[PDB]
Amino acid sequence: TFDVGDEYEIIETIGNGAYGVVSSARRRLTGQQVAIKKIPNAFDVVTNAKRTLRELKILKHFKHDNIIAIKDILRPTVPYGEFKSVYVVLDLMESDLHQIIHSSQPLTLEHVRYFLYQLLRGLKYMHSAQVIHRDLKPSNLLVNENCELKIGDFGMARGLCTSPAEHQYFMTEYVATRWYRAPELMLSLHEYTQAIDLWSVGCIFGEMLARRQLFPGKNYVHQLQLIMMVLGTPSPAVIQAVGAERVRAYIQSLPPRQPVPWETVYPGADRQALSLLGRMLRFEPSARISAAAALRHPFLAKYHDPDDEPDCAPPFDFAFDREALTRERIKEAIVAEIEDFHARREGI
Ligand SMILES: Cc1ncc(-c2nc(Nc3ccc(C(=O)NCCN4CCCCC4)cc3)ncc2F)n1C(C)C
Repeated sequence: TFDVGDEYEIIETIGNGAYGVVSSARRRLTGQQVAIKKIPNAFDVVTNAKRTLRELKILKHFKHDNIIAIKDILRPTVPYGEFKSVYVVLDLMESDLHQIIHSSQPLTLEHVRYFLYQLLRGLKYMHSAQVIHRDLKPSNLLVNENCELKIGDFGMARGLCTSPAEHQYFMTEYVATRWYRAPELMLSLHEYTQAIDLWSVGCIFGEMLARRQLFPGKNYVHQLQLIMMVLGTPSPAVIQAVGAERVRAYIQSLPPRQPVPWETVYPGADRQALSLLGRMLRFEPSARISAAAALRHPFLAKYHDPDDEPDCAPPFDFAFDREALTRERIKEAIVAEIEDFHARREGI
């Protein structure tokens, strides 16, 4: 509960989605503000329970100012068999970047520069841990009243190798969100690295520059059409790496098209901004700038400090996730993460 005689007081609901319900709250004894995420009926759906487990493990591993942090995870208050809803206490973030972009709030070039900086700073750290987010978009980038940006929602994250047991190994065109989905996922190019995230970053960057989505495709083919209208026809090497014959045949059926310069896509936009944008939005994963190299780009020189943009050591281990687990075994694993959270706090 959250009554006068409990640790937390609920203020108001700030988010309702597939993740559960996020509320603003205060620690009653101190007045300190936090977010509390309720994950209702957390063990009912296997897919959802697996997302919960991998987020708990990843967020416990990370300690970085541009990644959402777990402050507490509430222990069960009922017998083990009746425990059904998980409560996670996190940094309070009043808004997301989607809200900000698509509102009457100011979003000057300097806002874009500062938000992009923070996003990339978080990514350098996450990517050095061998974690790919795979669902970066403005609604997963949280922004607080101090103008601090933190990356959230690690339910779709994976490492540098995913298991053949799960459907997303083969059905890569369904990974995450259409408008931000990297060409390698759309086309099954069999090259799945941290570059996935840099594509999404490019889309987010463009979206901040114009305050409208860069590639808002209505379906699979239309999404590819919109991307090719700017990037041009993909190379013979990329076309040959397309997993599916129909997709490869469809791309070959279209007439040749050269790239449109980013200066034409975004008239009058900042030169250095467009320079960096062009380094992110490439068909070839290996052609894209890394998060680390992006932080060294002239566009971000204002905020860049190589003494204060850390990597993460040791790297994150996804071994736990490749295991074929039942509902009850996943529940046990989640309860163990809660126990371990508190056991580690007792031993510091
Ligand atoms: C998955 C997750 N786990 C923990 C958190 C988390 N979230 C917040 N704050 C939030 C959460 C949601 C909203 C919101 O829904 N705003 C309305 C507009 N929104 C526009 C984009 C489409 C969705 C609707 C605002 C602030 N603070 C701390 C946290 F740890 N999250 C977030 C990313 C939802």
